[PDB]
Amino acid sequence: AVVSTDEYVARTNIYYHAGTSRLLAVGHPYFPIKKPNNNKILVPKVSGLQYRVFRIHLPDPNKFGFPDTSFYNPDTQRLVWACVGVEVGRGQPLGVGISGHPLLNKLDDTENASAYAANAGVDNRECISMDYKQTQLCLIGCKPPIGEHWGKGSPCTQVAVQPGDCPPLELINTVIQDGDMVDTGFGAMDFTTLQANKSEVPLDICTSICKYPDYIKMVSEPYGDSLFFYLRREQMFVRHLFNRAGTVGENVPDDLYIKGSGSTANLASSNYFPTPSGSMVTSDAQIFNKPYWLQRAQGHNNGICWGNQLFVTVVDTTRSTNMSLCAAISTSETTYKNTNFKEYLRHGEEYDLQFIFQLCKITLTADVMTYIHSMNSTILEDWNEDPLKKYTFWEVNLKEKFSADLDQFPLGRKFLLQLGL
Amino acid sequence: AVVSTDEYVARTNIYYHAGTSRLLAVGHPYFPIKKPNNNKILVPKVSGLQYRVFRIHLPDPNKFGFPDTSFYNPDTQRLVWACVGVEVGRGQPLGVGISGHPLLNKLDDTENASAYAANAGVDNRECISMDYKQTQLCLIGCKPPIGEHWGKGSPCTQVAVQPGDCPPLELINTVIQDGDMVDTGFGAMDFTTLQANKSEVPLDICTSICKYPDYIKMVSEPYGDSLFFYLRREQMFVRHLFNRAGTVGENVPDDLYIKGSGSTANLASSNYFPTPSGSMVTSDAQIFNKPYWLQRAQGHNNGICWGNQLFVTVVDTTRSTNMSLCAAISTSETTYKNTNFKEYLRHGEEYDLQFIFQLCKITLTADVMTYIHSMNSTILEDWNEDPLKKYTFWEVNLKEKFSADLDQFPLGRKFLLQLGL
Amino acid sequence: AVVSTDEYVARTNIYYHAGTSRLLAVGHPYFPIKKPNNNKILVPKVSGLQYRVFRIHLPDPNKFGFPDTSFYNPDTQRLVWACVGVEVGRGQPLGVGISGHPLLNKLDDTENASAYAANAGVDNRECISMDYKQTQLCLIGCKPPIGEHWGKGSPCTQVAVQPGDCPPLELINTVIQDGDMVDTGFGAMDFTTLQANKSEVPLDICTSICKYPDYIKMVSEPYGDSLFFYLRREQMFVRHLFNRAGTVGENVPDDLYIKGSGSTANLASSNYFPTPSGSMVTSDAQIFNKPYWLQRAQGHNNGICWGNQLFVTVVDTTRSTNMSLCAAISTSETTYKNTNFKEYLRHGEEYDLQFIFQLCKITLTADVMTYIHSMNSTILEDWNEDPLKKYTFWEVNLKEKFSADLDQFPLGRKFLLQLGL
Amino acid sequence: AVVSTDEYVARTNIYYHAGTSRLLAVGHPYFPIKKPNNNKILVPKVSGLQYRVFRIHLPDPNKFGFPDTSFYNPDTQRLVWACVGVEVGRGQPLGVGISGHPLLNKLDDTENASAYAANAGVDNRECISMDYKQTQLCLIGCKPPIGEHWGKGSPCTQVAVQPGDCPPLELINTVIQDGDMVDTGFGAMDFTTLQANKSEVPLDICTSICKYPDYIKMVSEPYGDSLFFYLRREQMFVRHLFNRAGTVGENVPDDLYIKGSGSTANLASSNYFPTPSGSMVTSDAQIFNKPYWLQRAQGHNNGICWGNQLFVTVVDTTRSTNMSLCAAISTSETTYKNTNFKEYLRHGEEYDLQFIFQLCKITLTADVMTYIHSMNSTILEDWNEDPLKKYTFWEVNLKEKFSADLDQFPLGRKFLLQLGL
Repeated sequence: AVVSTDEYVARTNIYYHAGTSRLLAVGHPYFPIKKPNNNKILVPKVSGLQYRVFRIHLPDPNKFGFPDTSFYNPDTQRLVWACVGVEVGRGQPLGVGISGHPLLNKLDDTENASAYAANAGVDNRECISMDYKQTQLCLIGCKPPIGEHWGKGSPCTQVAVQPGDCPPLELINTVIQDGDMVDTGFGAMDFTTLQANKSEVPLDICTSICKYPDYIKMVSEPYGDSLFFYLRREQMFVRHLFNRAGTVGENVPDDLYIKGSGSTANLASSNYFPTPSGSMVTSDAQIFNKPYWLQRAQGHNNGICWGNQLFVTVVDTTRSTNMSLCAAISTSETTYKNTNFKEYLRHGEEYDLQFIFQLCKITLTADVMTYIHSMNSTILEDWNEDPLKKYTFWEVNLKEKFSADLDQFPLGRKFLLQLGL
Repeated sequence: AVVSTDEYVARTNIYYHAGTSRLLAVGHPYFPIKKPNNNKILVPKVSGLQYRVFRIHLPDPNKFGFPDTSFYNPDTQRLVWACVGVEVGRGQPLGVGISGHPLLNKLDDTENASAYAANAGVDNRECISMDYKQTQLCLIGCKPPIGEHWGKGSPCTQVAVQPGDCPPLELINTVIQDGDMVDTGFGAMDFTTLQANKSEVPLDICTSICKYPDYIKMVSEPYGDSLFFYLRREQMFVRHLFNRAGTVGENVPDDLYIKGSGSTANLASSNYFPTPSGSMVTSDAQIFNKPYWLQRAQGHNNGICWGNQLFVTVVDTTRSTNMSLCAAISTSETTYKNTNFKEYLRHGEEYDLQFIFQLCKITLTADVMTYIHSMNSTILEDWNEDPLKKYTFWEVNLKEKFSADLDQFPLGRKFLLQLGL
Repeated sequence: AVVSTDEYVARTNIYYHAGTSRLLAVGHPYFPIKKPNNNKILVPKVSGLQYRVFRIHLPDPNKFGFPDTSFYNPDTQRLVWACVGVEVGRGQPLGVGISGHPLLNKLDDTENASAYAANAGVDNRECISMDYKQTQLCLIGCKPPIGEHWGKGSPCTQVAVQPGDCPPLELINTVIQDGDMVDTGFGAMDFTTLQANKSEVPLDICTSICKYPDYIKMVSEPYGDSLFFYLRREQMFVRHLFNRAGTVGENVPDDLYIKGSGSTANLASSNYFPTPSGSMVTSDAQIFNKPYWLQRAQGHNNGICWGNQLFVTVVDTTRSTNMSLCAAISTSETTYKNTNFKEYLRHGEEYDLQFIFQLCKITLTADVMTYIHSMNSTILEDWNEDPLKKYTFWEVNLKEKFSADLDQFPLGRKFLLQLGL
Repeated sequence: AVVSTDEYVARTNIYYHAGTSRLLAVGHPYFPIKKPNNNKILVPKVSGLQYRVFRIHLPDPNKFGFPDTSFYNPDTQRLVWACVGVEVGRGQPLGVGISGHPLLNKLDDTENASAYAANAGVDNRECISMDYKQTQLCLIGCKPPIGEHWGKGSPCTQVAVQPGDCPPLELINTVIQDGDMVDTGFGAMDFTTLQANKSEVPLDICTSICKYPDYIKMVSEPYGDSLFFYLRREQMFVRHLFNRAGTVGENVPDDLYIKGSGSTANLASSNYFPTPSGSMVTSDAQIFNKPYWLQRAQGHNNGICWGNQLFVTVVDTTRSTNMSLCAAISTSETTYKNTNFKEYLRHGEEYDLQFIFQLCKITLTADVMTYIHSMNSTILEDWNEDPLKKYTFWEVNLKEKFSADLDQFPLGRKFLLQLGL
């Protein structure tokens, strides 16, 4: 049986504040700029539509040097940091971005038509953009976040997959890495392996995987380390209703309609797809720049940062403004020429993480050691190399950032005022 | 260590009211009107999209002439004014402005297209306007406000910048001056140094810098003098989705799409940009014409106006109505002729600041003098020339506006009723 | 020094109810219908966009005939009516009007253009309508309401105003009269003297003055008689973005853009103007048909109706429905002919004012008489001709409408129930 | 003087529940289907835009057969039913209808025009539909509901009405009958007698009278029998802005504009009219399927059902979905032919009324008999033919529906739970 950490984790009266200075990220909104011949990334892809997964490193409270150490017995017990307060500061002005594709697979406008559309020739793709669905979310836990998305499932050993055959789906659980993309209105799927077309969605998600937090799975998690607190806010509506060019993969059963004739003799593509639109963004609806007091967790792990680690996942599309900056090739002619100017796109993100940590102690009794050993043997081994080297996240080092004077920091003042004593 | 002003600043029982008569500002909404041959400003640029930074001058409480002076010892202590109540009155009717550019860099409409767009020739710019993002904000402190914006960073001494190369970005902290522009939906950046084009955004921000309050930095500030109170309200949504004319600064990696042919042989500009729109404006959402009671500050400076100064920054786009007024060149002909009427544009802004100040005393002990000295030496030096002469703000002199009869003023009545005694 | 009326005005226990039967107003929405050769008004202009200023006449409590007169001494004191409850009843169904101009100065649509617009010829005016900004407001006091609007200021004696020169602006305070127009989305200004064009705005405000309540000034008012209670609710958003035909009054500084060529050689009018739109109207947002209890006024005059007068200003555009009614010239032919039907427009407004008044007494001591004398000498003179004959308002006589049985009226029941005893 | 019923009506402890089984109404949304040669109605007009006035018949408590009759003296007193709880159940899914006219008087689109419209020829009417304004309302009382609407007033005996002259208006109070139409966005008027055109509004109100509850009058009513409880919810916004074809009934005063020339020589119709639109319909905004506890009435009649009658007026346009059903003339050909299918329209309405009644007793003293006699002589006469035979309403008989076991019904359980004892 699993038990609340409140059972075996003792709470001291010591609190420390810790915060990143001010994280900054600048890059191209849709794709990374690199040397054609090369593969080294010159400019990275930085979009408001990517997940930001911060791997927070905390100083080992056992190796740490406290002014007083009488508060615990280093022989019978050990120390762990407990996250009690978080403030995800965001810094750019609110605004909405926009993504498209020069060759988006969009046949005709099916929202309203005055006459039957012509006939699909070869490549009827259009240059089209859209404002993605709005999403604000924040996940906190001592284990990285887990997402779900639809990918291409493995086929059954029978009927040989005829070329062009529809690929099988499979919900795939994955670890959400820093830089991954969020569902933008086309659901959470792997567009690379499910869309040979390469033109069904805008460039920025076009050959990526849009993942959705698997909240269900994470909360079911027995120990609940992956996430002990979260805030989600997503909204979306249909801006336009389109058709997909291409060829019928699956025909419309004729028992569903009466054959036409002349123009209506041939059925138009009924492979419709809508254009998303996350409406207006607003201050009143902000999730960030507000402190989160992680006092009572719904999981058994009540904010204990086992391994002196801490994960903070964030997605904020309420500051997705992309800025176009163009340089002139010549500063002479007083006559505009498109060609005299090179147009570019850049997007900036501004973060500022702040935390309030509470020192905790664990008396290593038999039972406790058995439990903690079962739960996560590494805990004890590390007490008296990176297991997630495969994954990549925004590394954040706070080992030199802890301060006992909450007083001197904004999140600190807030915490004191909130907790009174 | 920094400490709350409540530690060393003593609160008396004397309160004074002070207020501007009624500030008025009239000018052209997009640019200043001046003599061509000259440079003297004939008509200033006045827009609802500019920051209004008021530099409030208060009479030195030490030089002031109070009816009674027994309440303190002018030998052991000194006097400082503490802001306890503010009312930013606004006076025009609610309404929304509008800004454009006769030659805005807008290729084609990418929100929905029935056929692949033509081909960029020379100068495809269009005369286009838009309703900027709505913004309401008020910053109060004893130091001028600080903003952030993206500008052209200094290049790394290596690869010689090829003409037309994309310029490097750099978040630049600046002092927000009266007259500066607010992000309008294109983010906070220096369009002059980041867009040689001179046609990416409407005239009014076209060659300006749109700055955004750096709330994070200001609140991090140790003493918290720059701002001890603020209200922010911003909203925005995507009205239109466009394309940028010009030449590819950075090409779309071909692993992101399948080459076209014929018309779709040549990739259309995927340098999209959206048109902002701050929706409807409403009374229920007003931030002004309401009193603010600065009783408990989140910073250590609890509204103490060191230097007998006080800063009030405001941005209100909920009264951005521009009025067109045209005069006839001739009052004869009874037949309209566009030729016979000169069309103009003017915008008016109406303010009315009101404050409630509480007298305070500081016993100049050793420790206190050491602290205040470290904090801001000028404090003591001034006690028993302008350090921000470089910057410009709406100067407001209140030295002859203090009154002990709160009773006689609207903000004063509100204050008494609110504070009971 | 001014003082609250609670100081010198005594409150009796007598309460009276008074109310208009049901005021009704019918006329043409845009302009008055009169005899061409004549000037007598045949049908008046009645629009939901006009101010309704009611001049309420009360019976002199001193001349009044009460059943009992022991409650006061007619030698040492005098009587005044105090307004304690008001109910502005409105009666038509909720709905939105619409106003336009057959020759509105609207060059091209600047919200989105696919090619550079043609060239302004002679008279490019269009027949255009719009739905004005929604406004609901109610002002109550014992003095008429005061508004503000921009008008043509007086010129400085220097540079002879060249014909067509932009006229100078000046905020002008005025008395708000019954029938005046409310800002409709083009701000509060005098379109007659500021727009020679006569085609900048719809007919109904085209040659009128749109005034806005000068809430700041009225509340600053020392005695606060002009308004001791108010409710305001206004909202508006940009429906369309247009261009103004006519000739450049002020040219666009060339440092703001790069000269064009060919079609873009000539700059298009950058004299943009938006089309307003007061969104949806709703019950939940109604201000009227609700009682207002004027118990504690923010001004010094706590609802005392000096002069036995009372002003109730209202503006309600949530019932601005205009109804078109056409009569057939012939009732024969069974074939429609536009020539056979004369189309017209009419708008109806329905009001019903109800009040609860509390009798008050003033012992005429020396000090009291000095005060009241300074405040408004007429008070005393009238105690033991019309000073606003110049202005016009909906005259309402209630001298025969007072009743001591609040019980018998809806506002009266409400009042009793509210005030318990 | 009038007095609350609480004065002379005694409340017993007996409560009964009563309810309609499930009322159902099906018909054509715009007009009744009848035999051409005949006049008998084959299919009635059933629309979500009609008023539903239910005439509820209750069993005479005096003739009723109670198990116990000791609770009162049949010699000195009489019995009356008092309505204490109502639940207007609605049953179809939420949805919005739509109404139009094949020949609607709509000249041109005046919301935005690129060139001056052509010229009105003969009959420029268009086939146009719209979504009416949303309205939810419920009126309850013991007298039928009263409405107001504008109709053709009687002319003054002077200037002989020239044919085509604009007809005079007059607010007309009427009894609201079951089947009457609700203002749909064109206000409350008699379109038959005020629009010879017969094409100004959609078919469904085209030759009807749209009435609006005269809330003001009904509440002013001395005894307050017509309505002792009500709920109203209405919203509407302008979807389109149009022009009216026809001929100028009243010309535009030339002092309001500058004569045009060429195309603008002739003024276009400035008889604008907007197209309504009651926005989205929502559950959260439902008024029905909720119980109403009529405990304290604002009128003097506190829910007493004199005459053992009860009126429940309802208007619900949140379930106005019309369903088109077409039958094939031939089930052969496998090729669509518009001529092979007959298209129709039908609309269904589903109600379910539920009430909780409280038995009351009245000791017939002198005074009481004088009062009741004055109030409504029929009361006494009926105690120990139909006066509204001329009007119509959905007759509802509940004489056999009363049950003492509230327990056994949903409204009953709710009532008990709400009233505790």
